[PDB]
Amino acid sequence: AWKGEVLANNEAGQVTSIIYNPGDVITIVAAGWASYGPTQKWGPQGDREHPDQGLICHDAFCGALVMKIGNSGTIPVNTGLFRWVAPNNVQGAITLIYNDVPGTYGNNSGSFSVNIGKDQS
Ligand SMILES: *C(=O)c1ccc(O[C@@H]2O[C@H](CO)[C@H](O)[C@H](O)[C@H]2O)cc1
Ligand SMILES: [Ca+2]
Repeated sequence: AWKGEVLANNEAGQVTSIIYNPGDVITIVAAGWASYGPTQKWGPQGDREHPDQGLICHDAFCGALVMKIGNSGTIPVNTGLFRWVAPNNVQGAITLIYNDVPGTYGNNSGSFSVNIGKDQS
């Protein structure tokens, strides 16, 4: 399993040790407070009131936790995933990323502590 932090200001994303393979079932639990600029802090679900103006993931609110599996598109993680299975032809290292607009990560603060584990299958 993997346990670590994902800094909101980390545009490249946090690479984990989790290699998602075909047929894998995974569980992710994320917690913490982070910001995409404002003094206020939000959770892994981001800011439900903030409009999407170029986010790396259009399927989640700004300030939410997302991930990539291999060289796939951004996938919503939010508070986490319970016994989750990836789409077909999706595989590779899991990279956790703070959902924000490309090139704006500079003024982000906080982070998310995240737990990733593979489930029995
Ligand atoms: C509108 O209510 C509003 C717009 C922007 C904002 O902060 C910026 O949000 C950007 C993402 O949309 C980007 O992350 C900037 O760096 C932030 O300063 C708050 C509220
Ligand atoms: Ca920002």
